[PDB]
Amino acid sequence: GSSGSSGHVGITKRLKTMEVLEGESCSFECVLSHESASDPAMWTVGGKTVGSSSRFQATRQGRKYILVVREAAPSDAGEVVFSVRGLTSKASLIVRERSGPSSG
Repeated sequence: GSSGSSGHVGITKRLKTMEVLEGESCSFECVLSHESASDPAMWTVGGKTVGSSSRFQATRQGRKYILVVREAAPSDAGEVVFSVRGLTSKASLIVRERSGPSSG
């Protein structure tokens, strides 16, 4: 019949602000209108490339992505970005120095 598609794809769930305590683990969430399989996804936290790494394990679930961050530091805190097949997002990361008499 008729092959082809006009509908486009975009980010329906733009990143969000994530606040954590210096020395914690934060997992950002990002969903794309489509599975965006054609082209791979990238993860840039603070302003560097992490993608696949021991510390940063950017997992993938169907049409969703979960970037896990280990050993969260105050420096990294700044502005997160997520690019994919061209698209791009932005967010803010907060890291408050540890507190409390307790130890860990």
